[PDB]
Amino acid sequence: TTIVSVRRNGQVVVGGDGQVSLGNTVMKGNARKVRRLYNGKVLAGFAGGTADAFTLFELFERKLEMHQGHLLKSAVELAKDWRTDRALRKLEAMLIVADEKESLIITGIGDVVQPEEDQILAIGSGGNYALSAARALVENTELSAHEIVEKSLRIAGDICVFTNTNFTIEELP
Amino acid sequence: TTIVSVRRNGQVVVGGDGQVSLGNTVMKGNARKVRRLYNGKVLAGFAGGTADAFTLFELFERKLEMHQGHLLKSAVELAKDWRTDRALRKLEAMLIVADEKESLIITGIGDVVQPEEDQILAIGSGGNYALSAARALVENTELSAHEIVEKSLRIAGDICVFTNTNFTIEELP
Amino acid sequence: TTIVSVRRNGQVVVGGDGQVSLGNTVMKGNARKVRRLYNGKVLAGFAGGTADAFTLFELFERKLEMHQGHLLKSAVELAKDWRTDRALRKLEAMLIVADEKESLIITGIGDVVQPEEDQILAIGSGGNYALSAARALVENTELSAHEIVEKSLRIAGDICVFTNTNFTIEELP
Amino acid sequence: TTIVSVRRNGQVVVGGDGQVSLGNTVMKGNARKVRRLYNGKVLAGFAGGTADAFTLFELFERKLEMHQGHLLKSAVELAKDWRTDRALRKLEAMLIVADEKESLIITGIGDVVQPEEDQILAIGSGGNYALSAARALVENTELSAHEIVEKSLRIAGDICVFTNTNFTIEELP
Amino acid sequence: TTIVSVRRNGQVVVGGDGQVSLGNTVMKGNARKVRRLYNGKVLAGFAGGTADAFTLFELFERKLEMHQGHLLKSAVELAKDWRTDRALRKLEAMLIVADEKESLIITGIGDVVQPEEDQILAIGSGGNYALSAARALVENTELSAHEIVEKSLRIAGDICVFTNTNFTIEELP
Amino acid sequence: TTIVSVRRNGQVVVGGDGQVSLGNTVMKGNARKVRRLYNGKVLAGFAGGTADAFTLFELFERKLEMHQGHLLKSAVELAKDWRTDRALRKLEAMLIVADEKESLIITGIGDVVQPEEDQILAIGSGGNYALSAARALVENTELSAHEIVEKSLRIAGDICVFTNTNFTIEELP
Amino acid sequence: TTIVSVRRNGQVVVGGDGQVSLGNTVMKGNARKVRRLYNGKVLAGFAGGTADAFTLFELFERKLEMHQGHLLKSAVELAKDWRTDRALRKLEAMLIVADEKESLIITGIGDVVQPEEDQILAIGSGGNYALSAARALVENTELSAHEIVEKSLRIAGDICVFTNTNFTIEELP
Amino acid sequence: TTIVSVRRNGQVVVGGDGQVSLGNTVMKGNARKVRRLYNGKVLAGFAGGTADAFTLFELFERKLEMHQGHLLKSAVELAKDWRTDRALRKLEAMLIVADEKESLIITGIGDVVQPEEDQILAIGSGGNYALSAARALVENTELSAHEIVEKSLRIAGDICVFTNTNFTIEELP
Amino acid sequence: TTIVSVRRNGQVVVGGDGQVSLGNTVMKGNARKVRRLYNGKVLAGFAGGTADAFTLFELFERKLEMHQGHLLKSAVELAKDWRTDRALRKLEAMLIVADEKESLIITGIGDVVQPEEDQILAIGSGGNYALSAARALVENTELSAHEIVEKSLRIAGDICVFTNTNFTIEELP
Amino acid sequence: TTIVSVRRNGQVVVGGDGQVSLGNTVMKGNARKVRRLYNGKVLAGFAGGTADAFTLFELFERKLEMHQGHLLKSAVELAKDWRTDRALRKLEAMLIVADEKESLIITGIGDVVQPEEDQILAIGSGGNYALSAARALVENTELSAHEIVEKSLRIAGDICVFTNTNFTIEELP
Amino acid sequence: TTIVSVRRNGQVVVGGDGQVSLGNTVMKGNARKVRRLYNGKVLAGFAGGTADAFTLFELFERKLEMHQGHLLKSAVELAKDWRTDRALRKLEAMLIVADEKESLIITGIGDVVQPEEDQILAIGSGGNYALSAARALVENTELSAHEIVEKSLRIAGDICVFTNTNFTIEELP
Ligand code: NA
Ligand code: NA
Ligand code: NA
Ligand code: NA
Ligand code: NA
Ligand code: NA
Ligand code: NA
Ligand code: NA
Ligand code: NA
Ligand code: NA
Ligand code: NA
Repeated sequence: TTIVSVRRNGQVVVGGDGQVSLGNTVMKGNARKVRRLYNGKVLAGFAGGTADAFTLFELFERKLEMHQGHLLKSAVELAKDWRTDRALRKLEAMLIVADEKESLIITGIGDVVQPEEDQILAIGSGGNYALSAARALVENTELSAHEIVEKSLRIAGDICVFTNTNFTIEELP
Repeated sequence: TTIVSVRRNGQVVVGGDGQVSLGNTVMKGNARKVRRLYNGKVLAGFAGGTADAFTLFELFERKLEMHQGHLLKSAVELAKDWRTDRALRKLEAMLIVADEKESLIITGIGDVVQPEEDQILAIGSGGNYALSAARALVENTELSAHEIVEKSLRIAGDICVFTNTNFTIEELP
Repeated sequence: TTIVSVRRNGQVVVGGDGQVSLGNTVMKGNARKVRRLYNGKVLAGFAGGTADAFTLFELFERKLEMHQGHLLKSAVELAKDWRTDRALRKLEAMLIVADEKESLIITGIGDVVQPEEDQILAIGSGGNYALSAARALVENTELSAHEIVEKSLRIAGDICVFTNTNFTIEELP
Repeated sequence: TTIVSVRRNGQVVVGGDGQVSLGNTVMKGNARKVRRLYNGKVLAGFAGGTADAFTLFELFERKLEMHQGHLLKSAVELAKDWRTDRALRKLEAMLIVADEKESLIITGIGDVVQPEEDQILAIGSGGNYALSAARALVENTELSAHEIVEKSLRIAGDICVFTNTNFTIEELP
Repeated sequence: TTIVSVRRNGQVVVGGDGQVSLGNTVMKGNARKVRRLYNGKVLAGFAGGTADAFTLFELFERKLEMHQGHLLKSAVELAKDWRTDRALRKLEAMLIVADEKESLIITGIGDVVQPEEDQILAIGSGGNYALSAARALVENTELSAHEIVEKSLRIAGDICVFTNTNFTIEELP
Repeated sequence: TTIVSVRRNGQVVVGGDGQVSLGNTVMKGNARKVRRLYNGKVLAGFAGGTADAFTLFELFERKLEMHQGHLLKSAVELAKDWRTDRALRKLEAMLIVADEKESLIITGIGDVVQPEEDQILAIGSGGNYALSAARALVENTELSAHEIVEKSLRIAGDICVFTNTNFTIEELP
Repeated sequence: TTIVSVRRNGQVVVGGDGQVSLGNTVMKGNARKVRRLYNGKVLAGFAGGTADAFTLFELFERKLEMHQGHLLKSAVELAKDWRTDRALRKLEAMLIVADEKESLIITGIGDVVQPEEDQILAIGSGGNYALSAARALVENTELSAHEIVEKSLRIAGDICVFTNTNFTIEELP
Repeated sequence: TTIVSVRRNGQVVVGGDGQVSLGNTVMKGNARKVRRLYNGKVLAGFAGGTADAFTLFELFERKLEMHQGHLLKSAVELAKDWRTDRALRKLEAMLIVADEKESLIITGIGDVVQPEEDQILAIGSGGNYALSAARALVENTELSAHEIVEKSLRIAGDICVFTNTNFTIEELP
Repeated sequence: TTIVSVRRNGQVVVGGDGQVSLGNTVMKGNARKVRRLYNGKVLAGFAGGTADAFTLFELFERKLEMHQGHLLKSAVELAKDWRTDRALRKLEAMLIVADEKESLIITGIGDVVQPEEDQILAIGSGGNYALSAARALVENTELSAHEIVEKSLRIAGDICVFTNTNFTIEELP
Repeated sequence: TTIVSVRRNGQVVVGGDGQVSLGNTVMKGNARKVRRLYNGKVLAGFAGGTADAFTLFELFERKLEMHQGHLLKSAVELAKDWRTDRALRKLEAMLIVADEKESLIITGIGDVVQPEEDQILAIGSGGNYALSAARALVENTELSAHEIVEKSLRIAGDICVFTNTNFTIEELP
Repeated sequence: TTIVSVRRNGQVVVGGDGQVSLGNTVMKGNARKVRRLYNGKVLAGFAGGTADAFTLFELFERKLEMHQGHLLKSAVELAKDWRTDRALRKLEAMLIVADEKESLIITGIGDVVQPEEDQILAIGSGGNYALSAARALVENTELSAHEIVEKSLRIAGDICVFTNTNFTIEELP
């Protein structure tokens, strides 16, 4: 799987591939791994099971609601529940969330993580390939966030055997 | 084991082989791996032990009962429990469930998988062989869902040493 | 890797994908895994390294040359050498060879395998997926050997993470 | 694989299944693993590659020729060459040979082996299942050697996942 | 280690980082992993032991001398010896070689890999990060082969813990 | 990771690098591995998973609250729970804690370690490089605890591939 | 670690080294591994973690308190608990306890070991080296228990890489 | 083992510990691992067997003689022989050599290695501990090369269980 | 350890060696592994820890008391408690008990076991060596039970490295 | 397998059972594991593969022919070749040889073992049971070498699951 | 095995036990592991197989013969051959050699080890136990080299389960 997010010129984009694998074979090629949350104001991508994601996103939504849409505070609270609840600790998904203010990665083992000056984030087995391509593109071209995410996902999909080239890409605003 | 499901022209079929193996030998060759649940309105196939299957199908029916028969919602709820409950986590299996509206694969690893547009799902050691055959038949013939399931199970049985050719096939309506 | 061969109505076809993988990443996606040998009269496909393939195909041509172009005899002779020569024993690969008379799988483990009556052979990690599809197509359609090979390779490519969809297909005559 | 031989009432029979496996999948279901050698006077079954068998049987034929058809002496000489020649030691096949006088098993690691009062011999992963059935049949029924071999192969094929039910059976005289 | 090679508009460049690690520690940071061979007409880089690579570089030159300096033929011949020689099989490394005509990866597992149409090759633990960045830059900028190699090496170095940012870059002509 | 603590002339400092690695790649470079606990009266640093460490930091505060803020007693109590609790035994980490009176390493293997007379403690993959540099500086210079921690962390970072040079340094008072 | 005890002419001594190791490096070189318990009337040495030791010695004192200071009875009772309690079973250590009447080794594997007639006991990775030296000294010199313990610990320290030469030695009376 | 070399203010020093270990025990504590070669003009330290060292040093001496005392050229030739001769490849020692001009590390697998601006080199299991201490000392004190080597060896000996504190130190001039 | 029991001519004897081992070394050479229970009327030998034995024998005594000295009934009840109590299941000792009526082996995993016509029983790593010698002696000599046990223990001690020749032998009456 | 040899009062006997097992099943029960070599002047028995043993028996005869029939010298020479030859090192077996003068065990691990004063040797999985019984009988009865071998083999057969009770016993003269 | 050598007041002694073990059982208890070489002027003890010992001692004598009886030179020469010769590299053993001038340990890993100033050397599984005892006796008694060797071997034999108490001791002059 490869999920990558790029923020450039007032726009933030989260995009992911569509491959669901079991061992060395493909169970599904058109999975949608990026969704819109909080009435469309938050983009969320996930590497992991759909049931794990449903659980984590519903919980994140509850947090956003109680924290007046504050992404970082909601994310910190989510990570706290994630590592403290015995049921939630069983969830191994990895998440990327982004709103008009900031982008973050959240995982059960690593808590919350913010980007570097780059404003590029990536997760999944193919994450570092998309990251390498995105950094090259951000630093050497004037491409929009959307173009960079699409191009980076393609490059990662052509290298990682667990990432395909059927993408779901969401952009804000 | 091979369980395969195809939905075509208003009919959905779930079929499976009958081989139960211990190591490299056959303990039983006429196991029934597909059953009808929820007053006969839901087809369910499983790759795993019979006692494990009983536990999981009983719980799935309880979900169906409390979630107004909605398959996807019940499947996700079952997956969350399976993924997090200490007892259920010990159950190693894969399930395929289908009703008049849709078909799903339920796993114990936090995933619920929907089919590609061809509406074909398969699980078990020989699942990908039946899947390959079913996709070829759906995309290149006008055979019925039932006929495709029967032919795909046979092709899988002749290839996978853990799948035999004694089938149990259920159809809805 | 996936190599598949089908013989139908006087035509024999051998086709393969183009993916070369190292671990879980792609080193090359346009490898040509099928070549014509013996003055264009023999089709050969291989699952293994390119240098290994060169050595084995060169030896197979020498066998063809000294055994009056008889495919089965040359194949058995190649297999005996491959099975017993210290240098050749180090070569890990599977080969499919076909001429106007017959098709064979040659292995380095002392076996030469002839097809079932459907005249279909397949090797490689995704071989059984193409085999399943090819058998379904041969037994249920009137598609040409070429069309079956193309469709089977595609089905295998969409399932096996080590097989892609960039094909090389050779036909005889 | 299962090869079994039974001698009863002046008749000797050698029969084998037809499954060729690679890992947990079937490469071929109609292999003929029993052949007639020495102008029909010797029945020979083998568990192993066809190239290994071709090699071993050609060598055995040469021995029979020089030993005036004496099975035991030819077998002893074959086993000697088998464990002394570095090329032959690479051959892992297992053989059963029978003529009108005696039946024998020959392997590269175990040399020559003669039956017990039973006059039943079996080799292959399913060998002991056929042996168990054959002993039960010889000791408790008046069935002919041919009937016992056919029935025993079936019983072994239904238990061993590497043995199928497509048999080749040869009888003397 | 990260070695990356790019060929663009008549210029062929091979670059590598300079980190040598023992276990999870840095032993040296200024290693020269790219060398000029064959009277300065060939560029070669390596991932793996220095002694091992030097041994292979010498043998490759001998192959070039033997085969009229033809890169592909010499690479296949080196790959064959590497695959079978008792001592060379003990050598752990991957190589990239390039001349004015072509570029290749040589492995010790029977493979000689040509690049895709982008004409880029990369090897080493950080190889795929440099590969991702290089493909992004070749496909979306007009940067020179040299610039792309330096930028891709830097991107790989900021991701792979075994790749640093002290490069040796060689070009032809 | 490298965490090092030095106590010299009334000043107690705990510093750590900021690299978080996934496999052999850098996931983040600005992690905060040293935190102020117990109303800012305790400094704590960790080597291992972030979620794991956060869970242990919370439990340590509860021990401090329970045992009147006595560091050693609270550390021994945390070590005992860590050693026996089903869930805590799954937590992989090593901790350094320090207050105005003493400094300690807490492990999950039943050990609470006090420093030697030099009053230095270090943990993490690069811990012993920082320990070596710190002892050299404490024994041969008049540098402050803060300066020694920064210099030792830098020396560790230039040697350990999992330790970078972006530090978080905390001091008491 | 090396702990050794010798009883001679009305004196019993327990001594140990000070090395605490993690893998192949030293975390602490001045650990005190021998303490006085039960109002100073019992000597106790341990090979294991300090927190584990605290738990076990605290329990041993409770046993002493309820069993009228009888060492053997208290030791057996401690061993039964250590062997069967879920929490205690997680504690990996070896203990030596001695009073004015006798000396014992207590283990977590259901054993309490009394010394041979020479009244010498030793535990730890270097225990058998101190044991060898102590037996030689007791059987061939008139040295005091204290002198023998000191010399034996030194001999063990010079041989075992996990035992150092910084001793803690306690004597009774 | 720990061998470290420091060059400062016109002086070069090579020093080593004296521990020879077999598994986790010490076979010898006073080994001399630093010798003077080339009539005293070259200092040479080694981590490895004495017979390996005798072999390598005699060969190095021959080289120095033929190269008019040129250290780098002699070292390069030594490394070439080392990786090309089947007998020499069996030698696993690691060497450090230093004369009035330069210092170098030489190993059978890494060929020749020159220092960084530091002019500090170290080898052996304890090498990086001495290196860390030496770098701290060179950068923050005015200590002579001899004092730094003595102090660094001590620090490494107190951390590494395979390095002791019985040193042999040689200085030029 | 070796414990053996022989009953002959109205006498029953239980004898054991005295070696207590930890890994490949001896912790004690004069252990008494055979005791008299039930006021001398029952002989009991044990292979295992002394604390485990103390526990099991005290429990057995309680049983004998309530079952009016009936050995088999007491043994059956002991084995029942042993496999049903979570604390007792942790005890891995093996026992042999004998009174004037019968001899039995009792273990936590095998419950109760009675001898064959032999009236010889043995347990411990050296058990089968003593058993082999005892059977030879019972069947071919007129030696008393005591002589046979002494001789058999010696033979086992000379073969098994975990059994020594310092025996404790008890006889009834 | 169990092979045992006894020399008593001028008679030298070597006996063995006849079971050949494949995995945990009996393949044959009448194997001949003791043979007469060197013009019937030497008795030899083997534990291990039949082909392997036959190869070693032939080579041993060649050593006898080379060294004037001296058993010890020939055994040491066979042991040396067995220990170093590429092909012989692959042979898994243990041998017992005996002539009118002496008896020896030959291994492939550089050992040639002479018996103790009882003049008994035994090898194979059941070797030590036969050894125990044989020593008991030699030391406590006046039975002949032949009788002791038969009785010891039977005792071993009733204990070792890989040893049966169909013996081949050879004697000299 | 335990071999120990002590040199005191003009006498040098080498002594060893007699146990030869296979796994956890004794194959022989009276092996002679110490022999006199070079016209009785050299004492040699070995831990390893008897055939391996013969090969190595024969070669050592050839070295002695061509190097004018110089022990150290001959030992180093033997070690170089042992370390590099394909045949000798297969010999797993440790040797102790001693003459009227000095004592040495020779290994197959390129090392020749001289004793500490106490002139004591020991090899074998129980070597460090005899070493500990010998050092205690040499430093604290006036016992002769012979007496120390005898007492140290006994102490080692009572501790190491692979060393027995049947000694062979040789003295020079
Ligand atoms: Na992909
Ligand atoms: Na099947
Ligand atoms: Na694919
Ligand atoms: Na079957
Ligand atoms: Na890096
Ligand atoms: Na670093
Ligand atoms: Na030590
Ligand atoms: Na040390
Ligand atoms: Na013993
Ligand atoms: Na048996
Ligand atoms: Na012993």
